[PDB]
Amino acid sequence: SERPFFCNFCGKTYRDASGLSRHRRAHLGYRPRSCPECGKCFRDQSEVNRHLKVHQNKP
DNA sequence: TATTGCCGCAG
DNA sequence: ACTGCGGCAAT
Ligand SMILES: [Ca+2]
Ligand SMILES: [Zn+2]
Ligand SMILES: [Zn+2]
Repeated sequence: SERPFFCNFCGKTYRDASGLSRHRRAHLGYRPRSCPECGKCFRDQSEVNRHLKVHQNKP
């Protein structure tokens, strides 16, 4: 139940370093991976990949 | 100590 | 529909 990782600007706590890494980068606006179709930026390639289905033609 | 893929939760 | 989020496992 321990959440020993925390943000130095707002104090939000995390179970492990990954949640903190992502949270810090979200404060920074660090979104280095982009959708090749529309240019929208995301934190990582997994998030880009999940976004791609926006560009399918809807049923 | 670090980063992301996968995954589920929630709005 | 779309995506912000974050725990876990792996690296
Ligand atoms: Ca969760
Ligand atoms: Zn914070
Ligand atoms: Zn796109």
